[PDB]
Amino acid sequence: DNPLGLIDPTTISVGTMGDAKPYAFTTADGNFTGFDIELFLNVAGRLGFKKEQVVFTGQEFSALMPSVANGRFDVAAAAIGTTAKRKETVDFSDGYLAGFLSVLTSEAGITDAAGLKGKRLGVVQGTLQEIYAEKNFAGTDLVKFPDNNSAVSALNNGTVDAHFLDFEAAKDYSARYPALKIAVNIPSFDAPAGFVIRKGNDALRNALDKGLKEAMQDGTWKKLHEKWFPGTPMPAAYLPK
Ligand SMILES: NC(=O)CC[C@H](NC[C@@]1(O)OC[C@@H](O)[C@@H](O)[C@@H]1O)C(=O)O
Repeated sequence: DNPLGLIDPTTISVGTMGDAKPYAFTTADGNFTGFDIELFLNVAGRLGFKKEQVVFTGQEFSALMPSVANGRFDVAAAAIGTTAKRKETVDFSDGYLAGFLSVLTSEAGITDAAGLKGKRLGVVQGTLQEIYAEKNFAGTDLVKFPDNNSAVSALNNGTVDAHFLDFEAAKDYSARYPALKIAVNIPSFDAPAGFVIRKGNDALRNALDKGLKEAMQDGTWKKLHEKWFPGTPMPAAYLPK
């Protein structure tokens, strides 16, 4: 009666974020939107779940995987990079996005990674950016923030020199706050975004993988990517055939 092993067989409960625009964010009415959200919804329709049967709940990034592991949500979707470390806690669907980690700075700020020595760099707790910075930015003071909004506020108030976040979100903040610019782009192609599910929920993982493959094959993935990330390169792996 519950082949997908959901908390409630009538609905899919998804954990996401309100401040990861354009991957996942809320409209002014509060409804979730963004690339990951519209992609998940299109995948869910293929699983037999209409938009009205999918509930989105925003949390701080660090709460998402533990919330899935503890059975608070059926899935998490928020540009969650697939890593061996994370696979110890949750299971992942096939990948659906591979891009860059970006250092966002002010108008007269840092111009390269070496320029980060002796600087204050914002990072969101639990992100791949925090891991990358601790491994490759020795000598940079890392300032932990619960979300991007608080970190960008600190950057704008001059209390951090830069913020480390996902490329598309850095690009969006650079448009909202025109003085801000992307100083450094770090590849993160080895940690493609995947939907996160409870370890062992093979039925749901298999179903999301099938829907993702179908969405990529019929050009839905491409359409959503062109809508939400205009100008960003799309790899053949996620495009038709
Ligand atoms: N919502 C967030 O804050 C996510 C931050 C960060 N995302 C990295 C990533 O998955 O973002 C989408 C793609 O660019 C991936 O290559 C990348 O590893 C992470 O997973 O930790």
